[PDB]
Amino acid sequence: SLIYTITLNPAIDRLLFIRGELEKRKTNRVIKTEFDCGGKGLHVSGVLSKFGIKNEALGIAGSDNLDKLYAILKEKHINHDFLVEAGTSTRECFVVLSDDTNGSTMIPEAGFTVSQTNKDNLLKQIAKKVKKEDMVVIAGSPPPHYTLSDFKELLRTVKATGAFLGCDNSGEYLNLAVEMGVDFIKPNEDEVIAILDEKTNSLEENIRTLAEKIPYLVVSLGAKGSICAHNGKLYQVIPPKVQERNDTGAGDVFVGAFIAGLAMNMPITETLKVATGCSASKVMQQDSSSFDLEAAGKLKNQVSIIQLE
Amino acid sequence: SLIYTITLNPAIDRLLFIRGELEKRKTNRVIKTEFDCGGKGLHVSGVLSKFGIKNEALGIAGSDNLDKLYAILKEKHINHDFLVEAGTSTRECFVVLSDDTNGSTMIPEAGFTVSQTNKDNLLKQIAKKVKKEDMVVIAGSPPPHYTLSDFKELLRTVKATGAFLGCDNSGEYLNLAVEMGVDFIKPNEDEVIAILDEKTNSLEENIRTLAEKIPYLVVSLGAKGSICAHNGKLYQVIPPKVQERNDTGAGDVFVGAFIAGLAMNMPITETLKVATGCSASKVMQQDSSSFDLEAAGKLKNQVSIIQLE
Ligand SMILES: Nc1ncnc2c1ncn2[C@@H]1O[C@H](COP(=O)(O)OP(=O)(O)OP(=O)(O)O)[C@@H](O)[C@H]1O
Ligand SMILES: Nc1ncnc2c1ncn2[C@@H]1O[C@H](COP(=O)(O)OP(=O)(O)OP(=O)(O)O)[C@@H](O)[C@H]1O
Ligand SMILES: [Mg+2]
Ligand SMILES: [Mg+2]
Ligand SMILES: [Mg+2]
Ligand SMILES: [Mg+2]
Ligand SMILES: [Mg+2]
Ligand SMILES: [Mg+2]
Repeated sequence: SLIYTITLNPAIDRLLFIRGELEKRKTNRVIKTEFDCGGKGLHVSGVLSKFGIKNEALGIAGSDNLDKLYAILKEKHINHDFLVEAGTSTRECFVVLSDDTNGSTMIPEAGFTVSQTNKDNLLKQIAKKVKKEDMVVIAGSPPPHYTLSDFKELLRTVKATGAFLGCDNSGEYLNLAVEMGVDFIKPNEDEVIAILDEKTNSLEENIRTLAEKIPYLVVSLGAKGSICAHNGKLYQVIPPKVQERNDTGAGDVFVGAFIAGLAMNMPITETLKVATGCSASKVMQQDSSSFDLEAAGKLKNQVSIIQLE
Repeated sequence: SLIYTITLNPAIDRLLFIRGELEKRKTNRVIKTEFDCGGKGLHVSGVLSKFGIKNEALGIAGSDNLDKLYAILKEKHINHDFLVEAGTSTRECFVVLSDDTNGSTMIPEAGFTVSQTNKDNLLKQIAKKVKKEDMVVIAGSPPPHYTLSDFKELLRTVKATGAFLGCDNSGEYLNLAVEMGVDFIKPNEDEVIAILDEKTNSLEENIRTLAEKIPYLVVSLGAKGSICAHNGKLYQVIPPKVQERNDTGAGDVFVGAFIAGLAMNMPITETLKVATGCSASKVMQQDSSSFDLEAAGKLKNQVSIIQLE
């Protein structure tokens, strides 16, 4: 078995380190530049690779800066089998941060237009690659012009393989995944609104209702932790208090760690502790994806989990 | 004869267009991306090329993204003969702007370390290329580790050719150029402080004193225009009022136009009107280098020049 991530809109993140705050209408000299991979699915692959668990990244990348993207992926130990879009470049996301502050300003390019041929190639690739014993994680919003209809086809193609399907998406894409029937979703506190019943005020009740259609339902609540519904049980997960530096990417780390736990057949409570420990470590870091495996293994032991009756 | 520009720290400018103001600690989606050349000397070359006047750009560029830089230069009709630094990349300067606002936030990378071999190659190149009937314009601060001593050697090498030498530099580099003896400098209102005599309060008097050592002295004053000293005369140059959008690069356009005027043997007052007209047109534009040759030719006719007795 293996875990596949699907990144429909990959990116190359260029971290621009400056001194102090980012002042608009002013000159902000860059002290140093670092690179990381962009696209939620790739971040999830990076997390899985840190665990050493077998995984492969799928998606559509631009031909013009393919060597650069691949070089970054090798630095992250991410194995891949990307489809390539000729005459285009994988988008670049500029992330401005400082060793003096906690924030991060993100300036992302939108992404390119995927050809129908490549949309079709991805489906054929999934059909021949993915087996029922595998796990597939789709994360991140589709690139421009990759319609709801296209996403529906993608979800259906994955469902036909019998593989476990997890989706960390938002808006209409998240709504569709839930309607279609997926195994796992992790909307954060704001994203979950898209699938909430307006006439049902209680968040717990809404979660218990949605749990009827989703095997592993996680609603993440930032520093408050998360609430997870599984096998008719509801868990309130609380992380230990950590010194936050940058909570960007905390969700991607949570998803990667959660999936890793499931892949290793860890009981749901342990999987939740591992995911929470890893994401807590992430928030302690400057960038938007890194985390300390050492700190996480300890933090996992300081996560409280209480079943809500 | 020909005009040579020297850009010791070239760059590739990536213009990132967003909606509204650049909000720090927030996500600022890029609507579109455009490219331009960076490095003051290259901007001056771009201006000269718009005039159709013969010119060639010199300097040291990185090998790793040379094709990209050259592609941009061809788009600007800039002829060049750059030295190349192996294993390095020409720095990228990120410029965030919007069709909704007037500002521009600049996030520039510092530049690479030039090898002694290339510092020496530039001097040998200048010695064999430049003739006494030529004009040489050095603009922009040197890259990291390109010392005052290195700059002194550069200025001396240019002086030995007999060519006209113009310098649009600041700080210690500007001070050195003046001490060394150059034909033209254009410090703006803030930069001129570096060469002012603290015990001499009057700006006019300071300019008249410095004019003893500089044939063509221009102190630019932004929207107020400029003051130029030449052949024992002092000129107050006032531009027509224009709707400012982005005054970044107004100085580079002024320098390119001023040099073009001198190359065409235009009387000093006409040269000043042309430079002022072009820079006024530049300030009306969004980016940091473009200007309308059509608007400038008209604006030039609405520039007032009064001799200060
Ligand atoms: N300040 C914090 N302290 C401890 N843990 C945190 C903090 N912020 C986030 N986390 C952990 O990370 C998980 C990821 O969470 P959040 O709900 O912010 O995800 P998200 O907003 O989707 O993330 P992303 O930025 O990747 O989209 C949380 O449920 C939590 O366990
Ligand atoms: N608001 C304006 N209206 C009309 N003309 C202007 C305006 N701002 C600048 N200029 C013109 O452009 C010339 C270039 O000027 P300024 O003194 O700002 O240069 P600078 O700050 O060195 O430029 P740069 O941004 O290239 O470094 C001015 O002397 C003036 O003639
Ligand atoms: Mg994405
Ligand atoms: Mg969050
Ligand atoms: Mg998220
Ligand atoms: Mg420069
Ligand atoms: Mg100015
Ligand atoms: Mg200037």
